[PDB]
Amino acid sequence: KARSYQIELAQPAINGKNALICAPTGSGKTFVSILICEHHFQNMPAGRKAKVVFLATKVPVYEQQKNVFKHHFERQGYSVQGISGENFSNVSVEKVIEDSDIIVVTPQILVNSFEDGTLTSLSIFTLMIFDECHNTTGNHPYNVLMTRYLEQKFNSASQLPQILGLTASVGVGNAKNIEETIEHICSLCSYLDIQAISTVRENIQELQRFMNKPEIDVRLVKRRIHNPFAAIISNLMSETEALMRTIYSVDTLSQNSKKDFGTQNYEHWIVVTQRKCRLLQLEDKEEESRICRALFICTEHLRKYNDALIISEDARIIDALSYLTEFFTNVKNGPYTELEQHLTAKFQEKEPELIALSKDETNENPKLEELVCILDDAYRYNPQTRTLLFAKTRALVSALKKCMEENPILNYIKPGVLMGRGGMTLPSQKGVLDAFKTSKDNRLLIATSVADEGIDIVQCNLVVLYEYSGNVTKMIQVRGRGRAAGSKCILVTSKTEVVENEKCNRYKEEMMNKAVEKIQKWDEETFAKKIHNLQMKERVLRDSRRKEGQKNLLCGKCKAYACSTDDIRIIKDSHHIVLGEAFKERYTTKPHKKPMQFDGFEKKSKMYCRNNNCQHDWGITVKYLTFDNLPVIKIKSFVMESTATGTQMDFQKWKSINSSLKNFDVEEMSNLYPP
RNA sequence: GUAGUAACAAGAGGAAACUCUGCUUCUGCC
Ligand SMILES: *O[C@H]1[C@@H](O)[C@H](n2cnc3c(=O)[nH]c(N)nc32)O[C@@H]1COP(=O)(O)OP(=O)(O)OP(=O)(O)O
Ligand SMILES: [Cl-]
Ligand SMILES: [K+]
Ligand SMILES: [Mg+2]
Ligand SMILES: [Mg+2]
Ligand SMILES: [Mg+2]
Ligand SMILES: [Zn+2]
Repeated sequence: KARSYQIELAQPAINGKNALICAPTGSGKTFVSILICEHHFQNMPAGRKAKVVFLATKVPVYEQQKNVFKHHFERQGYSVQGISGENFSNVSVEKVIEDSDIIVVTPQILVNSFEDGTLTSLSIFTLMIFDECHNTTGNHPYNVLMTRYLEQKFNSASQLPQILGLTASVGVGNAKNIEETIEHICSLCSYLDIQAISTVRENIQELQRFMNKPEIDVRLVKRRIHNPFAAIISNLMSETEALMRTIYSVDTLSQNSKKDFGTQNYEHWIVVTQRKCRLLQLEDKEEESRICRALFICTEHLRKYNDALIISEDARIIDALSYLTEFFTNVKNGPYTELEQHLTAKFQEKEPELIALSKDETNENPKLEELVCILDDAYRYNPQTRTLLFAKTRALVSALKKCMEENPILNYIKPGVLMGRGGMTLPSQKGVLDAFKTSKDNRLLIATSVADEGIDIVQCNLVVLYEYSGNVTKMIQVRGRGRAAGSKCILVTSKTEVVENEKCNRYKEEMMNKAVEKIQKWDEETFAKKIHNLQMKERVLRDSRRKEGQKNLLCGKCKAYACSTDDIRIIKDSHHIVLGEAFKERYTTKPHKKPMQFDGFEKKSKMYCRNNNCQHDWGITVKYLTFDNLPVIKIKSFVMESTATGTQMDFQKWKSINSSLKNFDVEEMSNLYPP
């Protein structure tokens, strides 16, 4: 049965107005949407029947919500079906929509169906429900769909579906004051054609009985007093930069580094430098290859050292050292050219000293010490605690897992780890979460942002944000993982900037709530005028952007010639194969480590530059239709060279190239083989 | 193959308000 605040939240939409339902995670927004659906079904005009679509951004959420809708509505005689990437290829989308009263989807399913001409109008629906609707920005599938809706609205020749958006946070964007915050919220509202914002106003006491906002503890801790590990690695980085400058004057290509080793700024500098180094053009093409390859190696090595410094700041020296020894093992097992041998030798000269450091107990990381004390204190107090420990990077989560496995909390608590997909598969993710829910001693989950929201996780008594910073929306989401009476959320940092960020979040969240209240005081006319003027601005920008050559592909590492754009064919808008016997000379293959079928293709092999001194990954080979071992190239593996000007360019997406490429044609293909 | 007003920014335009830009970190999706 419905809580009073749920009935309250539904009211603006029960009248047929487009509504944005902003309420805390776990407050039952999906149930509110179900109330709205029930009213919708029962009050259609004569001659009409409803057709509802519920959109979710993540597969596990799609699965969760599909089950909820089936259970609620099938018993009332409604057909409820789901489509996601798991079954998209096994079904006809048009046919599922024809046969279903309610369809639950991931939004790309609908985008693909407009793209392929299966669907021609959103007037096929009477109600569209967007879960996590704050994701409606840019080229997100939600905004691709809403752009289509708004184009229909503008043409004013069709009945639009009602729109319902669900979110726990409208956010603040880059706003610094209430005026800017109102503007940000109205922008989000404009993209979804919202007509009213629905929050709990009358039944706040009831809401507060069900939803307890976690108690925050921001703890500022110290760095190590002395940092000999960082000194040794820093010196190796200085030496590597100097070596790089003897190979080629990198300053004529990208600016000189600030030598701010062990920072994200340095990481970014390396990456920008790598981008510039691969585009180096020389008249002597052999020299271009030699220099580009050498610079590729030097920058990769600098990156790994920088990574190790960052790991050492948050975890143990032995975790940083480990990361490096695993890298150097890979280096030894690869092309392992003379430059690679030299860099490896320079590391191995210092490795004894680094090992000795990694064992000295006076070198312990105080931040990690704080973390262990926090966890000890919590489990000692309440042995039934379940904790979610958030950390930013895969490398740090992996290090923390090792720490907590080797040194169990109170000598018995065991960690599980949740990361994003490669990586971990959705089945793997669910397995870890099942164990964390039920296990007697597995009471600690260490996770990246995969755990912020969406996927079902057991409620946690303790949420620890280990150097885990972000915006207002992220802090609202992570809070919702620790939703119970008695729950705590602790942020642990050695950075005064992170403390200040969290202070700003508190202020901004207050600003957001106030902005919403001010908007809610506007009458319908005022609100609609504001949203309309934003939509017309949007349109004028979109329309202006719409009205607004042959290349060789070169190996992105060694600059060897790969193929011509003339040789490429596009399969199903996405997959770029290369035709002809000539290309076969250019690459070599190894069996694919995860040979699987998707999109009608069977993966066979990985494809590499044939140069043993290079071995750069170029893509895969696949079986498709009547053809085996077709090479599928990935654009990020190559540099493009204009045959007209000789100029080299970097493309991270196929968009700007595809226009110039031919589509796959089964007849053309069939002719390239003996009869 | 692709997305994110996410992470971290850094830089460019502007008198300023503020606009544009990332392939890195992380996650999502087909
Ligand atoms: O350029 C890509 C693309 O054409 C296709 N491909 C690979 N992964 C995906 C995917 O998740 N979704 C879609 N639609 N298409 C995909 O193969 C080409 C080659 O890419 P990779 O070399 O990355 O292929 P894979 O992941 O199999 O190899 P690796 O990443 O293990 O090295
Ligand atoms: Cl909810
Ligand atoms: K070769
Ligand atoms: Mg309407
Ligand atoms: Mg930030
Ligand atoms: Mg891949
Ligand atoms: Zn190569």
